[PDB]
Amino acid sequence: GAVKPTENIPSPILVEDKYTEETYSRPDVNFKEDGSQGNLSYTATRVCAPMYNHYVGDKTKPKLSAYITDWCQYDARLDGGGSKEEERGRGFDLATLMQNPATYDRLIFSFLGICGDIGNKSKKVQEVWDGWNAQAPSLGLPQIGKGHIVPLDPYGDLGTARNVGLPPESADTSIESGTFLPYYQQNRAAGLLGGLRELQKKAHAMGHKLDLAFSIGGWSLSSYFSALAENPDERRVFVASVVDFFVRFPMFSCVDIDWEYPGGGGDEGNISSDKDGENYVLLIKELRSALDSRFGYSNRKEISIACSGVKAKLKKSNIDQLVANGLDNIYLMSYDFFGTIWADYIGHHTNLYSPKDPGEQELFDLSAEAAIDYLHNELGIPMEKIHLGYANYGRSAVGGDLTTRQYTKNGPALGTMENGAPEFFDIVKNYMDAEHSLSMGKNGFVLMTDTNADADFLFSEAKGHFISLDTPRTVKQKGEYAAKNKLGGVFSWSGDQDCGLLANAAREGLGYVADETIDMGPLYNPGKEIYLKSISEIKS
Repeated sequence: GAVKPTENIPSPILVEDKYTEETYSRPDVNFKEDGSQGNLSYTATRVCAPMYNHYVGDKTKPKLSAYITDWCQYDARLDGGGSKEEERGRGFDLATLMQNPATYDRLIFSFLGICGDIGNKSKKVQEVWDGWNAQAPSLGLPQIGKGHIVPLDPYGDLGTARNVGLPPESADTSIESGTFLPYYQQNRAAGLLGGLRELQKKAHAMGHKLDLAFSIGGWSLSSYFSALAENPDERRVFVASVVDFFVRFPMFSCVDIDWEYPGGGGDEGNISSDKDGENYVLLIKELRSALDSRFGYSNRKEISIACSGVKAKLKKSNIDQLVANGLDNIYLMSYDFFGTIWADYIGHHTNLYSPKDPGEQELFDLSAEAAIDYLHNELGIPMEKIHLGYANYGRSAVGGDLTTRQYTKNGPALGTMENGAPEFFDIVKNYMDAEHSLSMGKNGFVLMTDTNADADFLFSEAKGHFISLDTPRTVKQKGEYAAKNKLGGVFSWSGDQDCGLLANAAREGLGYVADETIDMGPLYNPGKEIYLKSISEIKS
C-alpha cells in the first residue's frame, strides 16, 4: 500500500525552545526554516525530546557505541547570551541519558589533546600544559612535556554541573587551567567526567554495563602524533600519560587513539611522515605492553584507533601490524566522504555501499563497504575488530544539480554551527519530518533515496540545497550489515547530536528488540527513488 503520513503526531519529537527561535530572528542570522535566507540556524539540541526506546540486552549482538564531546554541554544563550556567534551552543543535556542510561553499550569521552599540539587549539593545549606545570611542584608531581596527554577544558571536564547530569551544588567555577590538578581524578570530578561516572553508576544500578572510553586527538587535535610517534622518548611520555589517565579515572576501560590520520590526509597543518604507519605500530606495541603490565589481563584496558574510510589513507596506517601488535578495535570513520568547499561533486558523505563503477574511491564515490572489504580481504582483519560509524549530521551543498552532480563549491551551504554541516537534531527541527509516522522532507525539502548507492539525502529544488545524511533507514541498514557480517559494532558520531532516532534505528538493525517511546517501524521507508550516477558513469 502507498503510505501517507498520519494527521496526528503519535510520538512528539519537537519541543519549543525560546532561545533557538529568538536566535533565528537576529539580524546577523535571519534563519528561515526552508533554508531560503541565512544559511546557519545555530539551533540548540533542546528542540528535540529524548526519543530513546529501551532494548533488551543480548550478549551475542554487535555493540552500540557513541562519542560525546566535552564542548556540547555549552550554550551561553541559557545565561542571556547570543549576540556573539560563540555564545550560541548546542546545549546537549547529559540528563537525557541519565534518564535512559542503558541507551549505549559504550560512551567515548572526547577529546584529550597532546602537549606539542600546533593546530587551531594549540593556545588552549599550551594553557593547560602551563597550568599543570605551575601546579605540579606543590602537589609533589613532576613536570610534563611534549607527548603528554592533557584535557582541553578543565572547567567543562571537571567543574560544571549544568547539562552534565550533576546537581547544581557540584558546580565549581574555581576550576581552570591554573587550579584543576587536585580535581583531576575520579572521586573528585564534576563536569562531564563526573557526569559520565554518574551515568555509568546509574546504568549499573539498573543492570546495564556501560563501558567508558576516552579519546585522544580527533580532527583538530592530531597535529603532533606524527612527531611523538617518531621520537621514542616522546612515545614513552605519551604511553605513560595514557596509563596515568586510567589510574586517575579507573571507570575507563578503553583508550581511543584518534590520530587523523597517519601519513597525512587529516588537517593540512598536521605534522605527517611516510614513517607514520611504522611508528604507530611501535606506539601501539608499547602501549599494549604498558597497559598489560600495569593492569593485567583480567581487569584489562582495550586499545581502539581511528581508521579513515578512504582506502588510500587507511593503507598508510599499517593496520594489520597494529592488530598483530595488540590493537583491539578499529573505529572506521566512514563519514565526511563529501563536503562543501573541497569536494568536486555532491555525493553521499556516509554511505555504506558503493555505487556502480565507483572508480578509485579517493575523492568521490567512496563507501564504508569498500574500506571494510579492504580491511578484511586485503589486510586480513577479523570483522569482529571493526566498528562501523554512522553520522548524526549531514553534509550539505547549495546550487546542487542531481544530473551533473555539480554544485556551488564556495556557496553558503546550510548548517547548524558551521557552513555545510546541518546536525541531525537541527535536520529533524527544520528539514525532515519524522513526527507523522513516515520519514519525509518538510519546508520544501524532499526526502530522496539514491538507488545506485542505496543512500538517502534531502533536496530542495529552489536553491538546489542538497543534504547528504544518515536516516533511520540507512542507520538500520548499517546495523543490519554489522550483525550479518559480525562486525564488533556500530558507533554514533557524535551521540550528542542525535535525539534517539538513530540510536533506535541502530539497535533495531543490529537485531535488538524493544522491551515504546516512538514506533520506528514506519520511519524506515525510502524516499523518492532516483538514480544518482557515479562520476565514472557521468564521465563516460
